[PDB]
Amino acid sequence: SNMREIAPKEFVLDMGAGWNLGNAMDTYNSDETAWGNPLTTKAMIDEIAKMGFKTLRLPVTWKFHIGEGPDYLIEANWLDKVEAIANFALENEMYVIINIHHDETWILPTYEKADEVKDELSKVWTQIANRFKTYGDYLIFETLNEPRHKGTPEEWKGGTQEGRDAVNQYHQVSVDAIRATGGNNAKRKIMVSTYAASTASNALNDYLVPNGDKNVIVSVHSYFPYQFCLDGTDSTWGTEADKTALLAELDKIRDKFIVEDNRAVVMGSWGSTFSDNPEDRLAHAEFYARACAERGICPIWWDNGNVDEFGIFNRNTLEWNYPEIAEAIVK
Amino acid sequence: SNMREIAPKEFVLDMGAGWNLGNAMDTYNSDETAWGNPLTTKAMIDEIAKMGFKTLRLPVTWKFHIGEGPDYLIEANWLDKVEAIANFALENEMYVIINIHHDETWILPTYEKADEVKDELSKVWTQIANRFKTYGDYLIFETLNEPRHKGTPEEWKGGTQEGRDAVNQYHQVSVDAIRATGGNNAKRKIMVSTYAASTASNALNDYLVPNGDKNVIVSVHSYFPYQFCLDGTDSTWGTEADKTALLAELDKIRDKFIVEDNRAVVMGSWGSTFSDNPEDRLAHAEFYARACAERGICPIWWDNGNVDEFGIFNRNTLEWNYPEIAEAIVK
Amino acid sequence: SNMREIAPKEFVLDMGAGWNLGNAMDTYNSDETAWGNPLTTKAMIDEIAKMGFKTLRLPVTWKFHIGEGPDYLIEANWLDKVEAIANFALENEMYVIINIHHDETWILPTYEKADEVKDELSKVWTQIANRFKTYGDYLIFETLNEPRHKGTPEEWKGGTQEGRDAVNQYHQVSVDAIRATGGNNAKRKIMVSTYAASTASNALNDYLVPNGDKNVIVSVHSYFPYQFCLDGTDSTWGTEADKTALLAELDKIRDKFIVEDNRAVVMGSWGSTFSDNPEDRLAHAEFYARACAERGICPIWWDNGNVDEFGIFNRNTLEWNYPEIAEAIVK
Ligand SMILES: OC[C@H]1O[C@@H](O[C@H]2[C@H](O)[C@@H](O)[C@H](O[C@H]3[C@H](O)[C@@H](O)[C@@H](O)O[C@@H]3CO)O[C@@H]2CO)[C@H](O)[C@@H](O)[C@@H]1O
Ligand SMILES: OC[C@H]1O[C@@H](O[C@H]2[C@H](O)[C@@H](O)[C@H](O[C@H]3[C@H](O)[C@@H](O)[C@@H](O)O[C@@H]3CO)O[C@@H]2CO)[C@H](O)[C@@H](O)[C@@H]1O
Ligand SMILES: OC[C@H]1O[C@@H](O[C@H]2[C@H](O)[C@@H](O)[C@H](O[C@H]3[C@H](O)[C@@H](O)[C@@H](O)O[C@@H]3CO)O[C@@H]2CO)[C@H](O)[C@@H](O)[C@@H]1O
Ligand SMILES: [Mg+2]
Ligand SMILES: [Mg+2]
Ligand SMILES: [Mg+2]
Repeated sequence: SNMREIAPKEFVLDMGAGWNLGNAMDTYNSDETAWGNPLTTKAMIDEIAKMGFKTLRLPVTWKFHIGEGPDYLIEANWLDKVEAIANFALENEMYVIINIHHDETWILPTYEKADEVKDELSKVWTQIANRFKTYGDYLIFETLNEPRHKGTPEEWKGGTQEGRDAVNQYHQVSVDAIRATGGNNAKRKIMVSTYAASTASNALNDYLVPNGDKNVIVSVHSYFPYQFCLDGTDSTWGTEADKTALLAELDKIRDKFIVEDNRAVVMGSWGSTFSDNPEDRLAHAEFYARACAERGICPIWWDNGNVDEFGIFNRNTLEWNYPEIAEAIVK
Repeated sequence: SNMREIAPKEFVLDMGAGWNLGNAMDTYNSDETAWGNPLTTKAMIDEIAKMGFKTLRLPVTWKFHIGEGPDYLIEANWLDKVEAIANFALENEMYVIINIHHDETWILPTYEKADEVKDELSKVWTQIANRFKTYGDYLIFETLNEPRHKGTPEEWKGGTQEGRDAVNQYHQVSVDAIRATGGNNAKRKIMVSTYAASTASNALNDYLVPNGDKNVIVSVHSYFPYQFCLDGTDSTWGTEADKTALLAELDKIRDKFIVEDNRAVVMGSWGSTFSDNPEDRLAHAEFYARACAERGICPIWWDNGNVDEFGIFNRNTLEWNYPEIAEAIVK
Repeated sequence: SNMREIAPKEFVLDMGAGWNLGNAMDTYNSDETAWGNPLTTKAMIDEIAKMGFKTLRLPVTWKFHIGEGPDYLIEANWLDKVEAIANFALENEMYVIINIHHDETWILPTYEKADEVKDELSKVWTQIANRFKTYGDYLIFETLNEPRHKGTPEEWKGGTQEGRDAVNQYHQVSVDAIRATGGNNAKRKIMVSTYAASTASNALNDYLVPNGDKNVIVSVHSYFPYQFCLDGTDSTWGTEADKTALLAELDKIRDKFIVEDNRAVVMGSWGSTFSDNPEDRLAHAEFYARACAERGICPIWWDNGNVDEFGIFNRNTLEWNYPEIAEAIVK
């Protein structure tokens, strides 16, 4: 229940390294087990903590448990599930990040939809914030995961000018709704993303922190380089050129947010999918996490529980599939 | 004239141990003999090489030999003197470091002065770099000795936030000016310092390598512990606590620059002033150099030519005043 | 249970020649018979003493009998087994060395693990030391067998710089824990190893005796030459080149520890695996032991109880499998 006097820069260093409980509560289905992961237990989270991860990101997709508007009431039972998992992490002395994840179907960033979306978001973030209001500063809110216009040609290229405008407004309404509930929520750290959590120059240039709020942290995701990390079109990593380009991606993030804007940055998702390339994945993970540490950025590995993809921890056995990667990330 | 394909960490190991030609071309007077040292000769430098030092640091104060703006022309004769001394060392197969030394009167790190300073520095480093363009990779440039705001309370405590920002900008302009002259200067190793070459946490945290340039080496100076080394308030050295603390100062340097940032480090100045304690000075020198060698740091002893202070070599007779200290440094 | 005034040099001469009770209490299994040796009896030890061995090395692996943190309690019954075997030897007028053996899984020499490891080691050595506090100076503690980072490329090549640093710290904590229990443990001889008990130049150079404690003896193991002794890739021994090189390995040990450092040295493990080469094994054993005796080094043969490997004594029948080797060692 305690709130410290701690600037975002120092707070993000104290966050250490993080791990995502991916494809669990973020699962796009009313049943959170539908994407192949079991109901999350304390024993799973205990292992994450023991490995040395200081932050748990707890992504949550709310769509299937929001009732009809005008109220848009969140099922109390669904909040109970989120709350229990959060406590598994807080008990382990970990930071916990709770977000709005695969909810883009009702978070459409167009001027036409803005008032409707703002209204629903406002009511939803009000209810999430109210439920977690008494918690201390180890609990962090992240307003929107990768807010964007699904299906459009600019979805993954920093959006349109209109897209970026509406996303800043959606963050505005979400931050205000959280702050307005008062208590610890007046001062709680809040992670605010760029459009789609993109690092493209256009997304960076139109980024706005709501109210210049001094307790807002920047959220970007950078699966760099995407050919290796996401597409599987490249399975090799480690040449000078690989290293130089990654450093240049992280320098662009530092120069803009940290140096020029005096903000802290959480890389709330990154990692590489498995492509029969364990040596390269390890080298990439070690290098990426070290480069983030050098720049004061908190790196949070994306784990979807599937060993053939992003899974480095076996949730069923509680053994690490790729403990080397884990050990490299938390160094 | 040759430039090898050689990473900084390996280059710094090859630098071995170094010795400073202090109070010579760095002398704050139009006459470089005014601080008690003679005009430097090849025979002096031969002895430095014969003793086993592999690196000569050739500090240079340029103030008395720079013309008025807007050109800020460096006297050609002064460049000739620097060049001759450099060749004394290169002929002995030693590395040689050329810098900008006691020039803080026109290198004021304030926002107010930044544009005037950047302009002059750019023009001055352009001229130094052009004169030495054809030299091979045994010749190293160090952009700024101990850049700082003289007189301020934070001068020797890592500066102000403003101080540190202006110093990073000054390094930026200097590195760019060197690189822009092309030739061997495209790939030559450059030593870039923290504010005042300080190892204080603040100076370490705000340090930026211009452009992430991969041929930049970190420069810090650590006269550790200062009470023994500089102030003469303590003349004893060798307890467990003395050793442990020195190891901890060097570990802080390694952990930040070498491990976390993947940079090489030249300790371009360190040593102890004479305080009627030859046994302690020797033990300190042996221990400090060994600890640097074990961490891959190049140690360069500060010698001001005065046997009652930092002088371990007699420049007049070409005999060593304290050969044991020299022999302990070179391993 | 008396403590003599006896310097390490004289103590090591009095230790004579030794034999290891290998693959017994050091066995990496909850059951100490799992590696093919029976429960050790006084009648076995009587034969070791009768043959002329003056020292018994009693290696002990503790892992399977240490309870959970934070106490890390050693099973009293396991200590009783160690104690009984020790007394078998003490009753025979022998020295006995008790160690920590195949316990590298919780003694990981990295900076990351150092605090966790130091804490456990401190508590474990405190309990071993307390159990044996009243014993006289015929009982010797050896802090760590072959401490190292298992699996790494430098495991058997003297470690990394980090490896060696962490091992010196582990020895520091272990020696301090023993000394702090007081009584006879203030003055008991303690054998302190290099990294992996290696004689590689890097392991030798970074070796530190905790506190310069004057009752610490050096522990190194040198299965020289390893091609003959360990790998079985060479089965011949006895040329002048074989002899000259072995003499040079032992001179390197003498020159560093005995002459330059004024320390005593126990070669706590050496020997040769059987390679269908009895005549050569004998010649090697005779020569190696004589060369150790001439240098004041105590040689202790490694015996794993398996006649096809290092076993020269039959523990089941109490007959010697290779009495010639034993006689050559103790001569
Ligand atoms: O296999 C089960 C299920 O997977 C669904 O795809 C998931 C991926 O498994 C998951 O890795 C990915 O995670 C992304 C995360 O949600 C984003 O925030 C961002 O960080 O990028 C991550 C990596 O792409 O999410 C997708 C869903 O978008 C399939 O869609 C589904 O068919 C399948 O059953
Ligand atoms: O006695 C000659 C002259 O000395 C000046 O002091 C010199 C010191 O002799 C010299 O040791 C010192 O060196 C410093 C070096 O320049 C710095 O880069 C850093 O490494 O610290 C060194 C040790 O302090 O420099 C000073 C000059 O600042 C006197 O100022 C002068 O009055 C006197 O005539
Ligand atoms: O007996 C079968 C059992 O043996 C295990 O290997 C043992 C060797 O038998 C033993 O000789 C060897 O001894 C080493 C000693 O422990 C070290 O301190 C050092 O002095 O080197 C000695 C020579 O190697 O230890 C090994 C274990 O590390 C097998 O591992 C096991 O699979 C098998 O069942
Ligand atoms: Mg590739
Ligand atoms: Mg002192
Ligand atoms: Mg042979």
